[PDB]
Amino acid sequence: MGPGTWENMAFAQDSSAINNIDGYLSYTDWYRPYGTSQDGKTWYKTTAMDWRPLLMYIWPSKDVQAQFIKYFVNNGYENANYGLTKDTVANINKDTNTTVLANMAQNLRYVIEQSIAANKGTSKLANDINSFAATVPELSASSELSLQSMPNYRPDKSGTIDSDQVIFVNNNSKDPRKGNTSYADSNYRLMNRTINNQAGNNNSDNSPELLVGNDIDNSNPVVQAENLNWEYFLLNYGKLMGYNPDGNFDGFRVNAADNIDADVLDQMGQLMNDMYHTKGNPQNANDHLSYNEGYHSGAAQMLNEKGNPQLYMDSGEFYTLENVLGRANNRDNIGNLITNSIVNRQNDTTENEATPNWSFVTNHDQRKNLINRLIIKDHSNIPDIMGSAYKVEYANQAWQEFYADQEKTNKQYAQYNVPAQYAILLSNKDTVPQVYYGDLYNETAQYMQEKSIYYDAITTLMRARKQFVSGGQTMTKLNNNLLASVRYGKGVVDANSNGTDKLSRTSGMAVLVGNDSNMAQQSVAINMGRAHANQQYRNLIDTTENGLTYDADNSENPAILTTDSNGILKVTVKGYSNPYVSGYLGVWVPVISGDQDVTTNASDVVANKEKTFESNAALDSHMIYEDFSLFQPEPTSVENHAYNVIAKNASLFSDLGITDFWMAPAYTPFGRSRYNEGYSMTDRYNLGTTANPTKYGSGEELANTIAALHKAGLKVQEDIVMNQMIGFSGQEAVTVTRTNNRGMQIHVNGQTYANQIYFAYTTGGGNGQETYGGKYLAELQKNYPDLFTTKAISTGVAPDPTVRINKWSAKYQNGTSLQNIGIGLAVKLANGDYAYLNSGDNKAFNTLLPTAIS
Ligand SMILES: OC[C@H]1O[C@H](O[C@H]2[C@H](O)[C@@H](O)[C@@H](O[C@H]3[C@H](O)[C@@H](O)[C@@H](O[C@H]4[C@H](O)[C@@H](O)[C@@H](O[C@H]5[C@H](O)[C@@H](O)[C@@H](O)O[C@@H]5CO)O[C@@H]4CO)O[C@@H]3CO)O[C@@H]2CO)[C@H](O)[C@@H](O)[C@@H]1O
Ligand SMILES: OC[C@H]1O[C@H](O[C@H]2[C@H](O)[C@@H](O)[C@@H](O)O[C@@H]2CO)[C@H](O)[C@@H](O)[C@@H]1O
Ligand SMILES: OC[C@H]1O[C@H](O[C@H]2[C@H](O)[C@@H](O)[C@@H](O)O[C@@H]2CO)[C@H](O)[C@@H](O)[C@@H]1O
Ligand SMILES: [Ca+2]
Repeated sequence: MGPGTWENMAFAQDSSAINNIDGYLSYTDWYRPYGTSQDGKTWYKTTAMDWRPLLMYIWPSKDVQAQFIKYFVNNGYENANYGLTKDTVANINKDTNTTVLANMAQNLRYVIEQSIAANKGTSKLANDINSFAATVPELSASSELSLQSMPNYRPDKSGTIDSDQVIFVNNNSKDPRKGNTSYADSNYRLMNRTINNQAGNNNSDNSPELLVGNDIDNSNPVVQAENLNWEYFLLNYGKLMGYNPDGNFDGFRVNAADNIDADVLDQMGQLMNDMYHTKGNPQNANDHLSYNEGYHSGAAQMLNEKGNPQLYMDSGEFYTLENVLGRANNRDNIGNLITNSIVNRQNDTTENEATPNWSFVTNHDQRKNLINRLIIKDHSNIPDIMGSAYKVEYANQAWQEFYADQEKTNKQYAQYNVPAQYAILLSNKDTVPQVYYGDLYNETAQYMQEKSIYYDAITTLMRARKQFVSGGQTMTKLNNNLLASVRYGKGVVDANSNGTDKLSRTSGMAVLVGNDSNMAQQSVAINMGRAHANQQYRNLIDTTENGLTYDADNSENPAILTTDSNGILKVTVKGYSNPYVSGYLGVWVPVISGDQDVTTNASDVVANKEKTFESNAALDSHMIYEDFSLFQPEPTSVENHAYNVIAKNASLFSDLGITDFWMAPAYTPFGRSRYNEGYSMTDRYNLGTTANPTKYGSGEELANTIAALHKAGLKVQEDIVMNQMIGFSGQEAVTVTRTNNRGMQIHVNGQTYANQIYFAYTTGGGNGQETYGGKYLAELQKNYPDLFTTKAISTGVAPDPTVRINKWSAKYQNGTSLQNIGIGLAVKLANGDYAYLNSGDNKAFNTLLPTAIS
């Protein structure tokens, strides 16, 4: 034919002229037409480089077409000679006559082609299309139906929106109005097999499958085998990488243990036991300490019934500390410190009975909640402030406000009684306490450059723990608002015991904590125990009008007090209000010369063939340290890499009694993630390189750091992250439904969507996944065949090592949190049929394209 408008057709019906996502078309994609024109008269053939946005030629509706014309004419594509002025476009809409809309749009292309020629390229055009798309709900985030759009929405301080989710469902339809995404089908996706609902018959926890990101299908047997591969890798990291051969993790902090199929917890425990013979051998289990993150108390029962392959996280203790000591006002009673925990500590004088647990005063999430609460307070007219309207500037402002508030007596945001919270945590029996990096150091400065105001107090408590803390515990109210927590010492079971150990006499501790700042002055009597009669005690910490003292400087008590013939210590006490104490804090330890370590070796405790972790004096001797913050800044040099700073300070951590070092998730971070912290990762096996370090450093430094920590006598755990990945660069056509965090369909302001093709980012994993994914499975099966014959609870089938995951995609994913791309990107014809390009391996339908590009 002669030249004309038919040259709007695609240059060819394949991926060389039409961009596509598994054969589907996107309105925001581009194609190569056969030719183009600036006037309707002369037509030039496209070269292979002359591509054009589909939105110049097709639209999801009349309405959107009218908006496209309106928008472009009002943003630099006005031309009176082609019937396109601000007026004339002024009142066109979906009810404008169809042939005048087509004609306006054809003339607009001529005007756009003049702009392209005038600007020698498509760059301005490309930005004008993106700006336009953002104004159209179905081509942008708002059609995804965020809960943030509800009227009078109150942002959540967590900084994630739980019920902003989509599930990936099966779709092998031949109906072109439904489409087909069968390559993302799964016979698994068993969702919410969490905690006690592992078998699908006990949802008393109601713990959600979905949190944030691309949620991984930990019910898929192939994925379960890949987690074993990943654990094995991390447990042998250094020698598998040819880096420091002693640079191998000893255990795991299990991220989101409440939000993944519980099979993987069983499986991790099984692996650890096969490799290291942990079950029934306290020495081995405790050398490979592992502990599960979670905020659901039902996990205690779950872990006990399983013989405790990991520690339970005692979140109730954390909330009790904050509600009793940490609020400004409406503090719960002091006695709640005794009872409101997974362990009652009123008179705890037995071993191997309590739920093996870890406890904390702060972690990175709790600091985050506080900073976000501040951000939300400071910027209250933005309902999507925790979503896409979040700005790092608001966090910086919040941190400036936080550090200032932390130093005050009358704190508006930061916690009260941080030292007293630690004094309780670090003396408690039947727990592995966890100290937070950000309570020892100003967490937004370069790594370990600035000590926190609480550094002196917490470190004093930490060193004293190693020296003195052991034996039975008794907590008792001295008055309605004041309590004494007493440890009786190594081999001293209870208040009536004489002591069975050479260190019995010179160990034990009394911690006095009150939470009423107006408490009247009074004398109090503390029962140190019958092993501690006529004994000198040092005033380790006492309260003053302005703060704390470590040498009894201007406190109510002297540097030494002495118990009577019954072992009673008499002490003066009162209410104070200063930056360190709102109420009272006092700590007493026996006088010694000089050095003492009450650590109970695991060889000397009762072993139980049915248990892995047991709560006894040997487990109690451990202390965990969380080495990171979410607000930890990017390093400014190799010397400031957290891994190098840590390696340099290895002996310090040992001196403080830390036995188990919790390292940040070390994985390659998604660059555009909010915090660059490692939970939002693109590669599970790349822990950074010299040229491209993570926030924390390179893999080579990590291995050296782990070896340095090992040389100082510590064990090291990795934050392992089975729940999600975030930052895939590969889009996939996936069939989805709008759900809450348990994958149940919901409405949002009366609207919803189900079984829709959505172009989710799902595919990736980096060269790490390509190289290391499933690499160790043949050897795991050779040495430990039981891993791949033990039938999982949730599925009824063993993990499957015959498939290697070299690349992640939707078929291994339960779904994703809303990706902020839009639910209407997928091109549909007038009749509702999905457009489809049959070409290559995309054979679901015959080629069906919009008539505009025929
Ligand atoms: O747009 C393409 C992109 O879409 C998807 O990712 C985006 C998410 O949909 C979106 O929500 C947003 O994600 C943010 C998140 O909103 C924000 O809160 C922050 O997430 C942090 C948590 O704040 C932080 O607490 C931590 O959470 C852990 C927690 O430590 C742990 O103790 C326990 O609670 O489990 C949590 C999960 O392991 O880490 C997360 C992760 O960093 O930051 C997120 C990322 O900035 O933005 C996403 C990216 O654009 C898809 O998933 C992605 O593949 C696509 O590329
Ligand atoms: O005008 C923008 C952009 O167009 C072309 O990009 C094509 C690319 O050639 C295709 O392989 C595929 O990725 O689709 C793209 C459509 O945006 C040009 O090649 C490129 O130089 C130019 O900037
Ligand atoms: O945010 C940029 C970049 O910061 C960090 O890289 C540092 C690097 O560690 C230093 O040695 C030095 O070269 O400066 C770089 C930044 O200017 C992070 O390691 C990296 O993840 C991050 O992308
Ligand atoms: Ca999950």
